[PDB]
This record gives sequence, structure tokens and C-alpha cells, in this order.
Amino acid sequence: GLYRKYIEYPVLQKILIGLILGAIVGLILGHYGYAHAVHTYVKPFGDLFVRLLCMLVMPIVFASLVVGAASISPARLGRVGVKIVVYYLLTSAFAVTLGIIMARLFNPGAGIHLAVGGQQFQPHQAPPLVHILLDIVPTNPFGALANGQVLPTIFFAIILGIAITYLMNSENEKVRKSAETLLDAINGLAEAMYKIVNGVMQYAPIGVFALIAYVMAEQGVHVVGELAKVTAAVYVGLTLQILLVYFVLLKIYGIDPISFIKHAKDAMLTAFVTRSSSGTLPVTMRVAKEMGISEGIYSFTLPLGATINMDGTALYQGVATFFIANALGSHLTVGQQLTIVLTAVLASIGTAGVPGAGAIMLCMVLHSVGLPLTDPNVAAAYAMILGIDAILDMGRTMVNVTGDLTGTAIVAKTEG
Amino acid sequence: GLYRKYIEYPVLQKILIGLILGAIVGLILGHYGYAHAVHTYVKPFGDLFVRLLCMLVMPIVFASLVVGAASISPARLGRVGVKIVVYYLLTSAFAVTLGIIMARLFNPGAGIHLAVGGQQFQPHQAPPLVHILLDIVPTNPFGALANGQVLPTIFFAIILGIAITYLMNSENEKVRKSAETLLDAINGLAEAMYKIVNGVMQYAPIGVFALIAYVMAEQGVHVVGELAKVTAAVYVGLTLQILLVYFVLLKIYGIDPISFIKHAKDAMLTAFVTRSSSGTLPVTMRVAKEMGISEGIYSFTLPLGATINMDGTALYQGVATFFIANALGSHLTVGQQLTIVLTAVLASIGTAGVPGAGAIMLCMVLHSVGLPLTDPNVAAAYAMILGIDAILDMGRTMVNVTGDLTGTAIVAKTEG
Amino acid sequence: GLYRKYIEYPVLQKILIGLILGAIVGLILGHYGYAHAVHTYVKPFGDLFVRLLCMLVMPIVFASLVVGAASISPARLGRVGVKIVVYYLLTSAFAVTLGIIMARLFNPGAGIHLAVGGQQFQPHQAPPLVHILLDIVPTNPFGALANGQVLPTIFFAIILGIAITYLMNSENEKVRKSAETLLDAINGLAEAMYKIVNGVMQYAPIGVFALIAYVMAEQGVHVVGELAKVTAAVYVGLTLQILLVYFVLLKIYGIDPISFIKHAKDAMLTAFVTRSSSGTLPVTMRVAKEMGISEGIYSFTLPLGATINMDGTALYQGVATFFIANALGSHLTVGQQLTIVLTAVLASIGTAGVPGAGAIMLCMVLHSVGLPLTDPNVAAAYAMILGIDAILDMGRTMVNVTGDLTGTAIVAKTEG
Ligand SMILES: N[C@H](C(=O)O)[C@H](OCc1ccccc1)C(=O)O
Ligand SMILES: N[C@H](C(=O)O)[C@H](OCc1ccccc1)C(=O)O
Ligand SMILES: N[C@H](C(=O)O)[C@H](OCc1ccccc1)C(=O)O
Repeated sequence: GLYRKYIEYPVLQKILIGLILGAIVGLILGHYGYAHAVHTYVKPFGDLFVRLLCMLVMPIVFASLVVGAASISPARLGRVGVKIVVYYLLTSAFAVTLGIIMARLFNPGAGIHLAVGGQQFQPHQAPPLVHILLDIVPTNPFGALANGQVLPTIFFAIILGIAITYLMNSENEKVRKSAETLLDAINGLAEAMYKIVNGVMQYAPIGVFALIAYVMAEQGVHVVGELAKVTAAVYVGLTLQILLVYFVLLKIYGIDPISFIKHAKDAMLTAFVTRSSSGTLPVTMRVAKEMGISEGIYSFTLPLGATINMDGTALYQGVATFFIANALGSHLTVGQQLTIVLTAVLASIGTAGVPGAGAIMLCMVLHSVGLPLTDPNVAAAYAMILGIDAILDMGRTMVNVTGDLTGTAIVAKTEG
Repeated sequence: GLYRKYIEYPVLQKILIGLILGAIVGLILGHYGYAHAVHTYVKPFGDLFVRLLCMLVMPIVFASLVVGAASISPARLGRVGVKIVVYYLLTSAFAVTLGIIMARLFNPGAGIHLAVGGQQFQPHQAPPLVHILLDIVPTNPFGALANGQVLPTIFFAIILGIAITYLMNSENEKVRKSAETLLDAINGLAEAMYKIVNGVMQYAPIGVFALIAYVMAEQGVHVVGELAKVTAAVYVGLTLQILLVYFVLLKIYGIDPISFIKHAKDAMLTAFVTRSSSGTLPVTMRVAKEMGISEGIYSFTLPLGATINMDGTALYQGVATFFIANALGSHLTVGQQLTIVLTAVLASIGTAGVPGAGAIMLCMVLHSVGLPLTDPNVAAAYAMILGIDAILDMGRTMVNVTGDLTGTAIVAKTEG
Repeated sequence: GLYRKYIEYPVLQKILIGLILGAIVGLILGHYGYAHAVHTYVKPFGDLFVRLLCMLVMPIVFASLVVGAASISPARLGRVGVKIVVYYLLTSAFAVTLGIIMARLFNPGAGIHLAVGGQQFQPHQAPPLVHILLDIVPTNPFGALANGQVLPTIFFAIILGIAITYLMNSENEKVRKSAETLLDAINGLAEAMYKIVNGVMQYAPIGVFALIAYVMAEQGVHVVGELAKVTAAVYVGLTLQILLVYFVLLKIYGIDPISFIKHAKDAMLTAFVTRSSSGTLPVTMRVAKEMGISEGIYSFTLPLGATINMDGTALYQGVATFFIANALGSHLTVGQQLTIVLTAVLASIGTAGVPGAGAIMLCMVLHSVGLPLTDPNVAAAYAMILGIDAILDMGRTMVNVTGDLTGTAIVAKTEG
């Protein structure tokens, strides 16, 4: 039973084994001058992995933001809801700004030049500011859904979800059942896409093996230092995010951070091992139960925080969208970084935590900046940043779960 | 509480105030030579209003015509249903023909030449008649839904709704629950789009202010006379529609029109004040109760007439699609006017009455004629016709409610 | 009552009458040199028929394969399910291979050259093998759904259906109701498309009359011999399919074929007369009851076999996609025939049997080979193969029902 041996084996150790064997086989076949053979016989598996993730980008955008804007809408929110939603959004924006800062303080992907076709990627000239601020609103929702265009789909999905929740509180019965049926169908589409991404991340060791094999064979030993710089920038940014943001917010609101980080050890460690937010929700509820938090103020925010409070994933956005920019020669302008901040805050507003979906949110961010996955240079830089996704997901899920308990404790010790 | 002051204030007086202040500020800044400044600092708000309405065009088309063809279908209709549906369609066609006649008898938008880019809008050459009569049927329903193409979406939506009602009367159970689930999801999409257009028409005073400010600053005082000609043509056409059509039909069918128009005073006046058809449905039912109409012959037609019997909105189509044509230098050919008649009859077959959706049906009509909102001349002429939408909606809702009671009385006094 | 006379008249005799009168009127108007008049005054009706079928292609693909992959998925299958699903797929593949063989052994559509615009259809050059094997997976599911692209829609629909069934077996309640709501909405879309194709095949006599009239007037008497060669190739292939495949499989598994083909006479004959698979399901259940088949092993496979076991329809695919290739001068390469095998196996995985849907599966096959219905030569060859669809559907439904009882008997006499 080779198939039942392969699936029952755990995912994280499998991707780590595929990554290590991919680096070894890629460097060995790159020393022997076998780069074109390993290219034409190995690289299509990683291309299939990249194409499966790019397939799963857009329905996750539409359905997840409809459901999440249906879970965040001002039609059904109290004081605790607004009080923690403004905290979650204002923390995600400062986390992606810290990701920009930590990508500027290091140099992820410098030195290497990824002109794979013989020409560098030249960025198309930016429109005026009012043209992009008007082109956020789509002319056609099916049109903006039918070819790329992450930001108009984001706007239309948020507006449609807020309208669905305003529809579910009317005196009529037929429109209430109709809005409930539409919201349940879109929620089923979102959860079906999450089951497909669970299957794709089950396939993911072979794709990581192929991508890292081709990358180590073509670029050489010179790329593992820049990947180590990427890992160092991400983990230093996450540690400084935890320290600065959560510790200063807890000391302003009067909660001692050492006892908090002692009590949150289980909720951090099971998110480090099992790289999921929805899978660590009973452990997070147990940690919030053993802290002194009231029942109706932790039994509402933690299922909301497992959906709308990706704090480390936005820092990974801010580091990775600058690594992919610096690994192509170009650089992002001021006015293209606020697009990263907007499309890293509004993307993590409905996505439930499944392992390996930051690789989908990365294409969501890149498709709105001007670095699309159709050009051959971004498809190589995204491969280089996708090959080390498993050693970053364990980092960017722990702070994603830590921010939930931080916001729950801050909202708890300002009302009672 | 500036926001709760702004929303709780009524909509119609707000749009009238924004229109008057927009005309005043536009003429004053046009006398001082400040046209480029008011352009680049004011016109994007009206562009955002136009882009929100153009966003809301196409899902209203698909979902509203699926629901309305599900409410008009020959699978579930008696004698009264066919007897009033053929009346409603044959009255809407003659109303849009009277709109064409009243646009020809006046001259809406003559004299002005809207070459904003330095070139006039040249119409693309028409295909043969059998090419457009075959291109009514789409090759791809998702394809015709994904880029414009109002008439193929209209055809596919009507066919899908008739198929849904033929599906809901079968002996099986699974396909009955499946058709009910699909129809309820599409109905929820339609009502969600109507809640979005209620929000957009709540935003609408700032957009009307910006559009009329830019229009009075660029074109000058010479455009308010043509807008007055448009209002005069619309209201003369609506008054002659009421008089000729309803009075001669009531005198042929033997009902005295003076006592009818005395009894229908509440249903006319509350539709003039509150510019809605669904909002005046209990008042219309009360007026039909105080007329001598049988219970099962007024308790069926008035919720149907509030959906499929827009008689004044089609006259506004027939006047406005000729105003936008005459304000660009071109003229509509015979064979392009039957497209206006078809896309003004089939558009008002599922749309429930919400205030300010004639501006969406106008883009529905214009996108099928050859005057799309992407070219810069039609986006200015549509702005000029959109800035005075509030002083036309009160006119074109009163006859829209009057035709309901007229058809109810005609169908009542031919059976009992 | 001309309309109620026309609809209540049976469909098959109506299409046969339209075919015979179309051939007669086409040959008579072709002898008098009246080809351009019968073209410009008759051919648009057949073009409307072709456009209605091309409209109904793509939603049947998406919805039918979502439902059929939801009915074939490995999440809910026993030993009997896998045992008969691998039989059905391995029989459909050998049936379409026998269709390729029977199209090679005859010469369907040779001699005639269909350069209607003055130029022959030149095939676009094929990409490498790994490019098409990677382009099976879409980059955008709404994108691949929005312009043609049958194979990416097929892949995404099968993956989404398997994910829906894996979603309907979880411990949560909200995601179970959500997956059930999404699957029921897609099933309602599929059954609505089947009701539309029932209406289009009700219209079909006028379209068959127009297509055969234009074909006999333009090409002449020389095309009825090649159409007779097509009918002979299809029926010889179906008879050899029955004989070889079913008789050798029944003699290997130890069931006497003469008593089987004596008992299956009702289920063959009512499928020959009423050309449907879902309409002959009680007769097929009655035949399996009068054979010696256990209750839980014939009450599961025959509603599955009426959906996923089109054996003669795949042979009609294999003959017709080579007739349309040979009637244009070009020829299909090895590597374009495995596309026919794949898109003739995976297409008949969710489609319930309705009369005249092989004309839709033919466009499904042709749109993935490189013979699209937009070029004017394939739109004439598809007309020539569509005009004789009624005298082929009776053949390709009988073996479609016979394979159900064959697989049921084979699966029955290997377990008990
Ligand atoms: N690890 C994070 C989590 O599960 O919470 C992260 O969350 C998924 C996610 C977060 C934001 C946007 C899309 C998808 C991931 O797994 O990539
Ligand atoms: N005033 C009319 C009404 O509400 O009945 C009119 O009706 C909305 C309508 C009518 C026809 C097509 C689309 C939308 C409008 O408000 O613009
Ligand atoms: N005659 C066959 C049947 O009904 O079983 C055949 O089945 C329909 C079908 C079969 C395969 C793919 C699509 C549609 C047809 O009618 O064309």
C-alpha cells in the first residue's frame, strides 16, 4: 500500500524531506552540467504545483471575502465586535508595514538576476493615482472576475457580503431565505476550495522537490544564502512583531506579558507544529479559558480571530513581495507599497486557516502590484519563494494564533 | 453625529440640494475660468458614482431577468395571467414607441457637440440584420456574461427562468428541491444588488453635485436649456401616455376615467413623493380595494405590476437614448430603434421598483445600441442625463404605478 | 391549434420528416441553380439551431461533471462501486478506440472539400506534449469557463465535485449544509440545461430541414453517399462493439449471451424507439429483475449506468470527430486522438440521458481538438453531421442501455 503509506505520513516532515532532497539533487546535477536535462525532465512537476495554486487563487478570493465580509459587517456588530475588528485591521496594517521595514533593512534576493528569457522584466508604467483609485471599483463584476483583477473582485465581494447581511435582517421571509441560500452556497464554494488546497498541499512535496531541484541546478549555491536571508528577515520581523506590538499593547492595557506568554505556550506550540489556525481553535479556547477571560468575550473573538486576524501572514506578504521585486531588478514605488498594504489587509478578512494558503495570498498580492504570474521571471521568483514555504508557515502561524489571544485579552480588560 | 445626520435626512431633498448647489458652483467656477481645477478636483466623485452604477448594471440584468421570467413563465399562468401579461408587454412597447415619438418631436440635446477628446464619436458600421438576429443568441453564456453583451444575457436569463419553472413541476423530488435552491440563490443575488443600489443612491447627492458642477463649468449655461427640453419632453410624453393610452383603453373597456383618477390619487401621490413601486404596493392595494375590484384579481396583478409593468421608465428610455445620441452628433438608424424597443421591454420584466434604477436600465439600453459607457463621449452625455435623474424619477414612477391600477381594472371588468 | 398539434406530435418522426423534406427541397433547388436564394433565405434557421446547441455546450459541461464527479467520487464507494466504475471507464475508452478504428477502416467524408470561404482550414501548430499536459490544469477557473476551454473546465469540475463529496462527510454541520446547498444548486443548473436541450430538440426539425436543404443545395448529391458511409461506419462499429466487447466479456465471466440478449429485448427496443437512457430506466430495472440479479447490486448500478456509461455515444464521438476532420482536408495526429479518447471518456461522466445531447458532446470533443465551431468550415461539417443525428441516436442509445445490463450482470456474477 504505497498510496496509503504516502497519505498517512505527515505533511510537514514530507515537505521538509522533499526540500532537502531537492536541494541535494539540484546541486549535484548542477555540478555535472546536467541543468537542461533536470530542467526538461523535472521542472514540469513544479510547474504543475504552481498552476494548481494559481487555479485556486481566484475562487478563494471571491467566496472567502463574501463570507468574511458577511462575518465582519456593521449590520450585526456590538461594541465588542467593532472594538476588536478595528484592532485586528489596525494590527494587520502595522504588521505588513513592519514587513516592508524588515524587507528594507535586510536585502532579500539582491545580487541574483532572473532574466530567464534573456531580457529583464521591465515594469509597465503606472497610471495616475486617481485612475487606480477609480479602477478599484469594477466596470463589470463578472468581467473583473473573469481575468485576474484581484482588487475589483475584493471590492465587489466585500460589498456583496455587506449587502447579504443587510438583506438577512428584513421583515420579509422570501428575501431572507433567498439571502441565506446564496450565502450558504458561497460558503460551500469557499470550503470546497479549502478542501482542494488541502489536497494540493498533500501533493506539494513533489512540487517543492522539483522547484528546488531546478532552482539549485540553474542558479547554483548562490541562491541558498538569499533564501536564508529571507528566512532570517521573516523570523526577525515576526519576533519583533510579537515583542514590540503585543508586549507594548499589553503593557499599555495593563496585562503582564510574561505570564501571558507562559499561559499561551500550548496555543503557540500546536500552531507551530500543526501549521493551521482553524485546527488550533480548541487549544486557543482552552488557553483563553485558563487566563481569566469572560465567557461571552472569548467565545466570540477566537473564531473571528482565526479568520480575520492573520498578523504573521501579512508580514510574510511584506517580505515576500519585496523579495520577488528585488530578485527581478525592478523596485516597488511609493504608491505600489500601499497597494501591498491594502491587498494584504483586505485579503485576510475571510480566509479560514488551512496549511499552505499564504502561497495563494502571495499570488493575490502579486497580481495587484504589477508582478503577474504569467511573465516568466515572476514564475521563477515565486518558485524560489514557494520552495521554502514550509519552513516559514510554522513561523507565520504561531504569531497568527498569538495575536488572537492578545486581542482577546485586550478587549477583555477594557469592559468588565 | 454627522453621519447619522446625513443618512437619516431624506434622499430626494438631498439630491435636489446637491443638484442646485452643483449647478450654482459649476456656473460660478465656469465664469472665473476655473474649469480645469474644478475638473481635476471635483469630477472624480461623479466618475465614482458612474462607475458604481456601471458595476451594478450586469448582475441586476442576469438575476432580475431570471426571477422575472420565473414570475411570468407560461408553465404557471391562468387566463388572468396571460390576459394581463400581454397587456403589460403591449403597453410597454407602445410606451417606448411614444418615447421615440416625443424625442423626435422635440430636439433633446441638439446644438451641443460633446467632442471631449477632440474627436467626435463615430458609430461603428452595423452588421447585417440576420447577423444581429443570430447574435441575440449567445455562443457562451458565461462569455456573454463576462464582457458586456446585454441582449445575450437577457435571452439566456429568460430561457433559464422558464426552464426553472418547468423544472419545479416535475414528479421527482431531488430536481424540485434543486430548482428551488437555484431560484432562491439567484433571487438572493437580485435582492442583494437592490440593497447595493439603495446604498449607491444614498451616496448619489455628492455624485450628482460633482457631475452637474463639471457639466455647468465645461459646457456652460447653454446646457440647462437642453436639460429643460429633456424634462419637458419626458413630462409631456408621460402626460400624453396617461391621457391617450389609459383614458382611451378605459373608455373602450367601459370604465369612467375621471372617477378612476380621483380614486387613484393616493397611489399616484405617494409614488410621486416616494419614488418607488415596491414601496407603494400597500397603497396601490388599498386603492384597488376602494374601487370595486375582486379579491383574487387585484391580489395577483399588483405585485406582478410592480415588477413587470414599468410604463414610464420605458418612455424615459425612449427619450434618453435619443438625447444621448443627439448630444454626440450621430443619429440612430431604423433597426437600431427596434433594439431600443426590445431592450426596453425585456429589461423591465423582473426589476422590482427601487429608487434610481432607471439610470441602470439606461446603461442596459445604451450597451446594446452601440453607445457604450467606455468611450469618453457617452460617459459625458450619460453624466448630463444622470444629473437630472431625481426630477425625472418622480414623474416616471407615478405613471408606473398608474398603469398597474389601469391594467387591474381592465382585467377586472372583462371576466366577472 | 397548430402549436398544440406541433408539440403533441412525436419528436423522432418529426425530425425524420424534416430530414427527408430537407433533402428533397435541397436537391430540387440545387438542380435549378437556386443555391444562393435557398442559402440566404433558409440557412439562418439551421444556424440558429447550431447556435442554440453551442449555447448549451458549456453549462452542461460544468454542472454535469460536478454532479457526476459527485456521483463517482472515491469518498463514498464500496467494492461494487469501484468494481463497476473501472469497468465503465475502461469500456468507454475501448469503445472510443473502436470508433477511431472504424473511422479509419472506412473513409467518412473523403472526396468532399469544404473550403466555403475560398481557403482550406489550416490547423494551428501543436504545442509540445508537456505544454498541453500542463494546460489541462487551468490558471483561472472562471477564465477557462469564460472562453471555451473544455478540458480545463472538465478538470476543475471533477476536482470540485470530489471536494464537495469529501466536504459532505465532516463532523461540522454548517459546512455540511453549505456543501449540500452548493451541490443542489449546481444540480438544479444541470437539470435546467437538460430542460433547455429538450426544448431545443423540440425545435430541431426546422433546423435539420434548413441544414440538410442548404447542404444538398450547395454540395449536391455527392454528400448523401458520404453520409451513408458515416451511418454504415457507426452502425457496424456499434454492432461489432456489442458482439466483441459484450459477448467476449460475458463468455469470460461465464454468462450465456444468447439468453441475455433474449431477456434484454425490451430494454434495447424501448431505447431504440425512445432515444433516451433516463427514460428507459424502469424498463432496464425490469429487465435486470427478470434475469437473476440481486436487489442491492442492480438497484445501484443502473441509475449509475444511465449517467456514466455512454458506450455508443463515445463510438459516435470517435467516428464523427474523424468525419469532420476528413471533410476539411486536414488529419488528426497521434497525440490529438488521445485528446479525443480523454474528452470522450470524461465528458460522459455526469450527463443524464436526454435525446439529442450527443450533438453537444460533439462540440465538447471538437472544441478540445483544434476544430472549433467559430471557423466557417467546421460549422459546415458539423451541420452535415448534425443533419443525420436522429438516424444515429436510435443506434447509439440501444448499446448505451445494453452496456448497463452487461456491466450489472458481470458485477453480479463475481460476488455472490
Ligand atoms: N498559516 C496561516 C494560518 O493558517 O493561519 C496562513 O493562513 C492562511 C491565509 C491567511 C491569509 C490569507 C489567505 C490565507 C497560512 O497557512 O498560509
Ligand atoms: N421609478 C421606477 C420604479 O421604481 O418603478 C423605476 O423602476 C426601476 C426599474 C425599472 C425598469 C428597469 C430597471 C429598473 C426607477 O426607479 O428607476
Ligand atoms: N442517446 C444517448 C443517451 O441518451 O444515453 C446520448 O446520451 C447523451 C449524452 C451522452 C454523453 C455525453 C453527453 C450527452 C444522447 O442522447 O445523445
